[PDB]
Amino acid sequence: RARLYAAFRQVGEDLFAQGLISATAGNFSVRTKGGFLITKSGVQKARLTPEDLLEVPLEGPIPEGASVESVVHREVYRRTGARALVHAHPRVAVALSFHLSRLRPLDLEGQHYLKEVPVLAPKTVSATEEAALSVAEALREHRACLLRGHGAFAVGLKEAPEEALLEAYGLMTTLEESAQILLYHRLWQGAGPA
Amino acid sequence: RARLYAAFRQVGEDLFAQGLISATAGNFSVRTKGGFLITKSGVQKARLTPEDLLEVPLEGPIPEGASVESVVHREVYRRTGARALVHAHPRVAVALSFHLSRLRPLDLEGQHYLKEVPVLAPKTVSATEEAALSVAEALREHRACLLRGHGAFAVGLKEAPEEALLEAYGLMTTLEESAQILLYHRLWQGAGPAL
Amino acid sequence: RARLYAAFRQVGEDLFAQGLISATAGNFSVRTKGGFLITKSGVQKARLTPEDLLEVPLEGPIPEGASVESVVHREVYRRTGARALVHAHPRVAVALSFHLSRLRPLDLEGQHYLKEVPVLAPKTVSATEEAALSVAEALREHRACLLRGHGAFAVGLKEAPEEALLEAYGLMTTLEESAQILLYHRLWQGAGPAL
Amino acid sequence: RARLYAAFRQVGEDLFAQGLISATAGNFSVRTKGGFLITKSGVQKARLTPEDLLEVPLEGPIPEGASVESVVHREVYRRTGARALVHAHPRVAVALSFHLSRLRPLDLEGQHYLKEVPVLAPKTVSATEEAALSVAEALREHRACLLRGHGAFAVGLKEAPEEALLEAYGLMTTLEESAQILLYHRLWQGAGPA
Amino acid sequence: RARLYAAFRQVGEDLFAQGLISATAGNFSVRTKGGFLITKSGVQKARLTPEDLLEVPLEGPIPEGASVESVVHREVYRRTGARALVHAHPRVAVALSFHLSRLRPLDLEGQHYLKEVPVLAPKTVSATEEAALSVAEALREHRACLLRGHGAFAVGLKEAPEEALLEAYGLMTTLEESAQILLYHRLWQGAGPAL
Amino acid sequence: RARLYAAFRQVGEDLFAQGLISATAGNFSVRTKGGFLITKSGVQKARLTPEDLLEVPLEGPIPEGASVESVVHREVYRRTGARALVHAHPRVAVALSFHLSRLRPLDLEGQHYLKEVPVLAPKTVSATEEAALSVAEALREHRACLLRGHGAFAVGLKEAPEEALLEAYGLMTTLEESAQILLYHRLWQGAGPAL
Amino acid sequence: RARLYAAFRQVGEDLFAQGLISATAGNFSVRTKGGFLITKSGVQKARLTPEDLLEVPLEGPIPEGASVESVVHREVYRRTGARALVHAHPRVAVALSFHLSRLRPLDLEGQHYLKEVPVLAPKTVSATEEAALSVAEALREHRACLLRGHGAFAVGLKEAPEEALLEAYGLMTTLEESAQILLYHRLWQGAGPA
Amino acid sequence: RARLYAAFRQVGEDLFAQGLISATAGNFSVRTKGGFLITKSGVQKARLTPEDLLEVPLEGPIPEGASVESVVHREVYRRTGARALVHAHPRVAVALSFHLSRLRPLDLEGQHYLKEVPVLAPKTVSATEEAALSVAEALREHRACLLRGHGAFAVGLKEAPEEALLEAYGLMTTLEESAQILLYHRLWQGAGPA
Ligand SMILES: [Cl-]
Ligand SMILES: [Cl-]
Ligand SMILES: [Cl-]
Ligand SMILES: [Cl-]
Ligand SMILES: [Cl-]
Ligand SMILES: [Cl-]
Ligand SMILES: [Cl-]
Ligand SMILES: [Cl-]
Ligand SMILES: [Cl-]
Ligand SMILES: [Cl-]
Ligand SMILES: [Cl-]
Ligand SMILES: [Cl-]
Ligand SMILES: [Cl-]
Repeated sequence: RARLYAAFRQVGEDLFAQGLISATAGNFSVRTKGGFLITKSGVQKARLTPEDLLEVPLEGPIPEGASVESVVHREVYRRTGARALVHAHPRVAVALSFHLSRLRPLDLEGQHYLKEVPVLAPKTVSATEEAALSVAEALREHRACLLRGHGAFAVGLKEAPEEALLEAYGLMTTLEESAQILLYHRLWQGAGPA
Repeated sequence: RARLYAAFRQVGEDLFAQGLISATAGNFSVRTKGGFLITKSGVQKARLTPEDLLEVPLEGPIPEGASVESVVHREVYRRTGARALVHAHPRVAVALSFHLSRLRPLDLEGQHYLKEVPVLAPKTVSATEEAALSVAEALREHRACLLRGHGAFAVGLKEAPEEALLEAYGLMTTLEESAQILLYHRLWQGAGPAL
Repeated sequence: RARLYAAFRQVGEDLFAQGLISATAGNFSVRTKGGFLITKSGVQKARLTPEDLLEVPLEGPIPEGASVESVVHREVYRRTGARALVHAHPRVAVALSFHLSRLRPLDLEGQHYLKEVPVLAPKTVSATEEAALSVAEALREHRACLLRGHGAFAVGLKEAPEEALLEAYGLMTTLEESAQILLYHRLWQGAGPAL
Repeated sequence: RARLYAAFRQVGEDLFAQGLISATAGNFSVRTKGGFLITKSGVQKARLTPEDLLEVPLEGPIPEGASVESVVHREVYRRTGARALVHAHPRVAVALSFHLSRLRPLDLEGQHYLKEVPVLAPKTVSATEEAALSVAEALREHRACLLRGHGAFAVGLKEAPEEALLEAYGLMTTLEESAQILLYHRLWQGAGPA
Repeated sequence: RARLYAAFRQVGEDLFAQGLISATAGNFSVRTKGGFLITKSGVQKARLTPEDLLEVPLEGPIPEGASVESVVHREVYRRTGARALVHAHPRVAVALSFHLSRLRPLDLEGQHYLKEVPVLAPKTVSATEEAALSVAEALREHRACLLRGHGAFAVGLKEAPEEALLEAYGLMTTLEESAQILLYHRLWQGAGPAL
Repeated sequence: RARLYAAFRQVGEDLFAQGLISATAGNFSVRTKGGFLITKSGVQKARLTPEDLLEVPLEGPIPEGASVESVVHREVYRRTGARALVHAHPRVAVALSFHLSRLRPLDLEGQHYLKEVPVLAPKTVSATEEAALSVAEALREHRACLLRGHGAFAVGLKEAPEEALLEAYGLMTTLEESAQILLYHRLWQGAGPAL
Repeated sequence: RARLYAAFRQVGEDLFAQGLISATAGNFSVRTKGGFLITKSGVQKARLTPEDLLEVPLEGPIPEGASVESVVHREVYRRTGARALVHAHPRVAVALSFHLSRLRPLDLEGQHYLKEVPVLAPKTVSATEEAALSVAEALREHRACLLRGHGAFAVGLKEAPEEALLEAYGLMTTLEESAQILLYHRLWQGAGPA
Repeated sequence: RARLYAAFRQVGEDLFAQGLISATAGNFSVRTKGGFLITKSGVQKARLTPEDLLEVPLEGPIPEGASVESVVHREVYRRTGARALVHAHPRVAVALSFHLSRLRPLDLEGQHYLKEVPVLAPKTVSATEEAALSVAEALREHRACLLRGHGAFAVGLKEAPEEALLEAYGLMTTLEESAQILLYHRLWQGAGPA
């Protein structure tokens, strides 16, 4: 438990530090024996405490106080073999999500780890079964996905929960980095010839 | 769920019994909060089991194993207020589809529930966005439509999914009954005068 | 009650199986001490349940939920000695109804049980006192009648309600069989000579 | 029990006094835990004794000695939420029943409490399942109803049986009063101009 | 007994399902040591119960409640070696009976099992010794026959009563299938040429 | 075994219900390691029991009691890669078989699954090596074929025997549906113009 | 038992004395609680002993030694309310059976007790289910019946077995007497005018 | 057991001595209470020991070490009333099997005991359910059968296992003898006239 809480605390701290989340935006979880452990709603992710996490069953009503995206996390664990999930709001990737149907990284790291990131535009993108189903089906075949104008989800598959969470965290940072590289590459080209 | 499963099971059994479908022909679905629930590809609809149905999102990858016509169902739900959809192969209606641009029932039930059934004749009519787009646009203004040489689609609009499905099923049976009445009416007339 | 329910259940299952009704088409009733017991509106007759039937008085408000044709059944019971009534939609008979003023069976069974089936063509034929009055007056002299483009009504006269209902059901099946025989007889003749 | 018997005695006395019943005509009841308590057949309603009342179940054979209209009362309790029922023979209302399909009061009291009174003309109007079904269905939507050439039924809905009975009694007196007002209004008009 | 009852039950269910009988139309029997076992009058053959069958002697009073066609069955057993008899009302075959003096199948199954089906046109065709005698004499040389405008009779000859009944039932279904094939063949030809 | 038996049972029940077979008409089989499993002669296919099936080797004596068409099934398995075979008697398709040298579906399902159905007209068509050889050679290039005046054969190719059988069954139903559509299309056209 | 045996002995003695049976021809029985008691096969009916009678159940194999017509008696008890049955061979009635489809007595006794006697001609007339069914159905509506060229059956309906047997015996003697009267009447007429 | 082993040893010795088998070719068995006792795979049949035999059930997996043709023997016992089975490789009969669809002996012994020997040519002729079904169905109507290019099977029907085995052995030797006679008869004729 101590180490696992540490992984959550670390991911929250690093996501905030890199500008992938701020304030209360974003949420993350890991698959547990009973279901999944997720961050509570409205808490400061960059400064998490053990009491800021709650276990949610894959079946039944969602405990009050859980992240509003719990319905989405639950569906992903139900339909995929995900071991951890990170939801964040990569700014550049989100901006690019209005312009692309899929994000294809130009860089090696992104091509290797993400391959291609689909951009989903369901009527509702947050805290709905609609959003949940769309995200869950996309992550059945992709490690990450973008919700147009909202944010992104990244999946961890490693056996150890702490490692799966750090894995999902890494994919999320790789996504924003790939989005930034795509933007810089395009702006440089657009500013030429020169 | 059990009740909704029952509705799918019953619709499949009844369509089969009435000769509107056989083997793995046809498919049906209902709108859900997540998107829509539809019959899987290649299953015997007259003998459906819960595992024979799957949910498909309106946005995102269409799950593997879903009905080959899922693209059409999805588009109908995207563009219309349909709460349920039934795709079947009413034999007489399909035969008449080669000869009409629209089917206008002679019987009261058909005139009341269907009014007029347009016949669409796109390049492709199955698993294609051609059919998908044409069918969806058509169902925005009509409760049912015919795809020349393929089959027909009927929509249910009631709030309860099971009721919407039964409503769609009812329109499909009304369609084939109206087509048969049209055929019988024409053949009787064609075989006369007979004093 | 169970036995009478059984009769309603069986009549619905058999009419459906024979293609005389589908979905929520048609309705049937039996005369009771209080008035009459009839199928509710919008139920699947091929799969009736006891809660799907309700009693209606000959005098007073027609209970909500009762068959939309209850006005017609009520009038028939008011004006005739009918003990049971079946309203169905025999497809071939309905197709022929547009072409005949009366259907005269060629087969012995039809000539014996039906004799002659008048075709009524009122402005309205469903849930209307038009149909109600015409149908009731017609059934005062005939065991069955056809409503042009809508369907047909057949009456049962036996004392036991379940037997009256089965009798009515039998006349309805005899009617569609006689209509089909008429059609087949005409089409065979029309396709000849063929030496 | 004492108070309830008092309500029955009072209603019988007041109905007789006002000429709504005489001799053995009429009958009344209240819904009870076991079914309903009704006046026995052929007794003098204006001078009831506790032994003149009997409880009848909503299911099964009707106890011998019960009012001949018990079958009607039973059906009303079965099909409606009636808590009490009064059957009487308002003379003017009955006379008007041959001429109207429905009685619509001109007076405020009648319009407010009765609204409109349907006139029913089933083949049989007394002690039959036919009469019972007709009356029961009418009282599902109306507080009172007239049986052409026979009499009228009025329903009480209050929780307390004594109060429901006094309520049904009041509606019955309101019906005859409204019928009398309709008659007087018509006769005055018919006798003019003058 | 149970097994024989089963055969009667199954024959009734299958004839009904195939549209060869409905309500109380038709009847069937098997030869027994005492005479023959036949369906009672007015029962729903598609839903037979053991109490719905009764034994009739070849000589003596025909028990009350026995099928109205018992006179015909009795005569067939008296004059032929029939081990079972099925009387049904194949609709297309009956329609063709008004137009043919004999029905000659075009299909192999029909040519093999039926060969030729004579059409009898007596003054009376039901419950009459007219029909009784004509039918019996006809079945002495043919496995099945048609009574113009009434129905048809098919005989079973196997030793086991249940097998004889199933054999008779099979010939009856073969007869209507052959009649339908004849009709379809003629209508297709009649609607041409169509280049 | 139970599952495979189920598939045979279901195929028989469904073919019967759809009017493609009746009594003891038709037969079906699946390829096995030893040769093939087929329905016995004279059994009611709509009501099959495990004891109603028997295995036949491709080389050696055909067991007594095996379907009379076993010679044909055997030859098909010998000469083709068929994994299952269904022989039925689709009435409209058989009627059309007298008029066509090949049946070409107008409907999409038929064009996709059948493409073209050749009509074979050998001297003999049942239990004969004539039919056996012609049918087998035909099924080497087509998924189904018609034997003029007899019936039709449809092949299943999937690896799982139960799936191959259901596939064959599906092609058989598609064949009769395509034949009916052809007939209806022609009769409607033939009865016109009708302004 | 003693009295009942007496009835059997008496009927056998009187049937023989009157020439309705001789030797071992004929047989008779009475309905018993367990089934029926019938004469054994091949015994001298005119000189019966208690050991010459055996009880047969209405269900199951027929005891060996029972009359060959037991199958017929059994069917009659099964299908009719017969309480006793007598099978005999009235000579004149049998002779007339070749010429008539039914025997209608000219005499009062015969018309009253027999009314009309049907003549049955099933392929087999003795010891077969065929004969049994024919006889049983005829006796459902008639008190006696003739089997062409074989003999006749007569039914007793009285409650007491001894009385039912004497009743069947009386009907049998009435049948032969009526047949004799019919013959004498015809011969006298045929020999005239004179 | 001793005597039965003796029968197996003897049959192996005599089959080898007469050239019907050599090395490890061939196999034989007898029906037992539990199933059948057959020679193990790859053993020297001409020099069998009790440990060279194993019992195989008619149901379930085939014990490892059993003859590769056990599947065939099993099917024969399942489908026929065979009490013993001998599989051998009669050289002349095998040579003739490429030329005939059936072997019909010219000699009395062969005609009497074999009558006619069908030649089977299934795609696979050894250790397959295909071979098993073909052989089993042929032996339902014949005492022996030839598998084109492979060898032959002969059935014993006697009650005693030892006798049934010696019976199958005799039929096998009769088959090769009949094949040799057919060959010699043909060669003599072909070498003439002379
Ligand atoms: Cl939601
Ligand atoms: Cl910038
Ligand atoms: Cl820029
Ligand atoms: Cl036509
Ligand atoms: Cl009553
Ligand atoms: Cl006054
Ligand atoms: Cl006045
Ligand atoms: Cl017998
Ligand atoms: Cl004399
Ligand atoms: Cl004389
Ligand atoms: Cl294998
Ligand atoms: Cl040599
Ligand atoms: Cl040589």
